[PDB]
Amino acid sequence: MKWDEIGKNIAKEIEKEILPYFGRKDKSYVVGTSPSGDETEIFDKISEDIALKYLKSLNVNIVSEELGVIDNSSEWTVVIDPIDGSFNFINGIPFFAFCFGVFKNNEPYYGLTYEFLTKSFYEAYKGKGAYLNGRKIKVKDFNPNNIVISYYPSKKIDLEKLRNKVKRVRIFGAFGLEMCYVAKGTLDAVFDVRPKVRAVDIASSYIICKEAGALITDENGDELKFDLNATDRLNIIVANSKEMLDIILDLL
Amino acid sequence: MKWDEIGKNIAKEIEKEILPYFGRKDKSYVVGTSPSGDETEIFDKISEDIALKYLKSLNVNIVSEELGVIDNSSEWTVVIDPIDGSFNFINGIPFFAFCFGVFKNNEPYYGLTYEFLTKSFYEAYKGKGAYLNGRKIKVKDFNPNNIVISYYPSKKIDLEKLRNKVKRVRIFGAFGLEMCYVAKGTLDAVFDVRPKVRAVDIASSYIICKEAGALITDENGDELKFDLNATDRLNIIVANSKEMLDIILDLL
Ligand SMILES: O=P([O-])([O-])O[C@@H]1[C@H](O)[C@H](O)[C@@H](O)[C@H](O)[C@H]1O
Ligand SMILES: O=P([O-])([O-])O[C@@H]1[C@H](O)[C@H](O)[C@@H](O)[C@H](O)[C@H]1O
Ligand SMILES: [Ca+2]
Ligand SMILES: [Ca+2]
Ligand SMILES: [Ca+2]
Ligand SMILES: [Ca+2]
Repeated sequence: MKWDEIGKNIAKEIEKEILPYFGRKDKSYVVGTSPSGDETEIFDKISEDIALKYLKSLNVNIVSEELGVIDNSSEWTVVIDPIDGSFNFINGIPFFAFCFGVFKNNEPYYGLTYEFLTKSFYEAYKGKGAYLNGRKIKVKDFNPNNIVISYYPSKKIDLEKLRNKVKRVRIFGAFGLEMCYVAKGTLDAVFDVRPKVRAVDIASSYIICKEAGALITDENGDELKFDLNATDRLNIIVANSKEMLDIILDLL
Repeated sequence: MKWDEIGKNIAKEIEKEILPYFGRKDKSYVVGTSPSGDETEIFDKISEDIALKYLKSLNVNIVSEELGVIDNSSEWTVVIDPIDGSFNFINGIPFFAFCFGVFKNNEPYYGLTYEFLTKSFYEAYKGKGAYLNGRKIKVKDFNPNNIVISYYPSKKIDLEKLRNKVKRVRIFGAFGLEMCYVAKGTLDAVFDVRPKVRAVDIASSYIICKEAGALITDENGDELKFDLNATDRLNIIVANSKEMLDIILDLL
């Protein structure tokens, strides 16, 4: 079947199985450490294994957080984060999402980011446009008297310059999903020059943001490029306009 | 009918109606100017009117965000924000909350804070302890290597030093519900020294937070005392521990 039908499949199965853990630290506990020297909790495992209970059957290349890279030679590669923003999850902050990115020869083909709590499918086939539960969605027109943003800054930033230059701040702690908010028009931009994000966090939303009219760029301003691997953090900037990108490039 | 029942009952009813406007920024218009001077959107009005219908036949005083003060000269005072987090709400950001606090003799008696999309009832009867959906909650144990905070700084705070002390940041744009985030033990603290919150924003969660064992102070670190008006904003520091408070006072 088609990719959106497979992504949404896995999405909704992870959903039923991991939502009762939502906010219930009493029930979760560490179960391993990820190759990235990170702690894996029981709900991450459960959610990754489900996804893998499906994806292995497709004989493609799966690429995930707590598991690194499984090469099968395919022209196809699934980049997944079964749960983006697990801290929030385990702690009852309602901002997490399933991230599933389909690549055909390392070029974007299909992207899906599912926001469990609000039952929202954000998807885009490469070249086909960006949708939110069947409706097109677009980066919002720039208004410098109405900048709303979310950022992940380094020591290298003048935060007050920033705070001065924008109007609102939101900082949700799930990069993948924040990218989708740039895509749907809520945010003027999100970024992380404090290099922590990785391909498993931005792949699926990459595609979606691009088709949304977004300007995805690196530290410097040229189009962002990335390798598919569970390792490698990367600076990223996801603004809705040349102007917006400026202001942000204007501080780092 | 018990105070907590009135509160819960108005919650579920506002829910019915306003949820359809969630993120549907294409479905709402501005009917006027809350006495102060901000946009009163249609859903603001609707949710308020549903509250006042139940309250009117009670003959208690009412402090409301979009209507200020109604004095029926009763010893009972009900302070409400039908929706805390408008912006998020109509921009489809799932962080907003119904606020309902009951005071007797201008002393805390009961607080409800309803997190709609989570269907989380936060509440405390004054002196009886704070609950979340029936489970007793209590602030987070202090750990200096694991500070998680939310803040709204004045144009004076050392954001640099500030960020250098804490381990995670989140800023959600809903003081009322953010307050219960300390109450329930997710954040070490939230504060607003950019004098913006009003009574309507913190009454219900003031109570809940106190019963959760939080410290609630003003800039000087002196015990917060506030008057029940829908006017004049206040500096507030809700924290989980003295140490947390101090760190926040140092950069104040
Ligand atoms: O780890 P996770 O909770 O699955 O996802 C986290 C989010 O993408 C967050 O935005 C980023 O700053 C962290 O580095 C990630 O770890
Ligand atoms: O307007 P509203 O969304 O009902 O309430 C807002 C929230 O309490 C927010 O935390 C505060 O920073 C704003 O100043 C308030 O106006
Ligand atoms: Ca994850
Ligand atoms: Ca992640
Ligand atoms: Ca309000
Ligand atoms: Ca408010």
